[PDB]
Amino acid sequence: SPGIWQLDCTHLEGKVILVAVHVASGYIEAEVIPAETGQETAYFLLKLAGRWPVKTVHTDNGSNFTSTTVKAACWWAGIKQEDGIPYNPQSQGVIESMNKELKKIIGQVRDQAEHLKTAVQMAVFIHNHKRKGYSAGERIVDIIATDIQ
Amino acid sequence: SPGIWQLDCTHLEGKVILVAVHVASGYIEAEVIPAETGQETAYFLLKLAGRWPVKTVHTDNGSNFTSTTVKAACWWAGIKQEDGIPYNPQSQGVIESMNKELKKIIGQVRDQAEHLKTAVQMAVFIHNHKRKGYSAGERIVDIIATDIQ
Ligand SMILES: COc1ccc(CNC(=O)c2ccccc2CN(C)Cc2ccc3c(c2C(=O)O)OC[C@H](CCC(=O)O)O3)cc1
Ligand SMILES: COc1ccc(CNC(=O)c2ccccc2CN(C)Cc2ccc3c(c2C(=O)O)OC[C@H](CCC(=O)O)O3)cc1
Ligand SMILES: [Cl-]
Repeated sequence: SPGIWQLDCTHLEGKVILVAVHVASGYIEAEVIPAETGQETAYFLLKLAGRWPVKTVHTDNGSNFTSTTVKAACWWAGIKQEDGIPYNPQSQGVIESMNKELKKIIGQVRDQAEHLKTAVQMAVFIHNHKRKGYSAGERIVDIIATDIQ
Repeated sequence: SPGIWQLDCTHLEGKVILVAVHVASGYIEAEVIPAETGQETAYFLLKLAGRWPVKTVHTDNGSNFTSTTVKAACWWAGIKQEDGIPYNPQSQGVIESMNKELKKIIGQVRDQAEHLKTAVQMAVFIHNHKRKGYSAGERIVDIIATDIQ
């Protein structure tokens, strides 16, 4: 579970926000892309896996699971690519809630930047630093450090 | 110590590679940009600080130290913006060596992608996972986790 991430794609302002959630901590990375292609998704995962020890990614949809470019990225980065079937129905609700939370934060910062990508990164910052009391950022580091040790 | 980062800018293929190094661990994040403007640098720092607990950034040059956009991002993200004067002359050699290491890795992967940005992210991955025996990625997590506890 320290190495398990879940992809999530949401929409805003006619653009796509691609999110990777670290399941055990709720920590996230996100980017704005024009559309969710296999190439965009592959590049995003390459970035993520160079930054955190990504063992497994539950893809966000069947097209990214199928994509040979995505599978090639997962091969490259040593990632086990898996489906995102919510065998635990709670997975669904957690992601849905996270998307609503993220959109709320983006609205709260939206006027502090011209470009959506800027607001999304501000939203990533606020989400990861929010104490719920540890933050998601604190949680992911402790989880992973415990695993190293 | 756990919160201190150093910016570093290097060039390849007529493009700019912007790097942030976590001083204590040698862990890096990097991006390819067309040119190193205050705005690009500001956006890069906002991204970094949403992802790791960035307390202090030593800027890579005087233009980024001066830039009001960069100062505004550091204000936004709660980052202490500092100069990058190598009061310890070893700082300067470490960065030069890091740039040469990264360019070497980029050369080793260059034929595995059309776009330089892809090769740079592959280089980030290889650099952070390389056991020197712990990796830079292991070290940053352990350093920050020790600080949390
Ligand atoms: C990480 O994924 C992979 C990493 C490595 C491989 C194995 N190598 C090859 O198959 C290969 C080799 C040589 C030339 C072209 C290719 C095929 N390419 C398509 C690889 C590629 C993918 C995503 C990208 C790329 C590029 C690129 O060639 O640079 O460029 C930037 C965009 C940016 C996001 C966007 O613009 O959508 O993401 C496959 C996937
Ligand atoms: C992160 O730094 C800051 C974040 C926030 C502030 C306070 N808010 C404002 O001053 C503000 C408010 C409203 C409209 C425009 C602005 C002024 N902007 C210039 C802010 C901005 C900076 C860098 C960017 C931006 C944008 C943007 O407006 O979205 O957009 C993407 C590019 C991507 C990199 C590149 O393309 O160079 O980086 C300052 C710096
Ligand atoms: Cl954080």
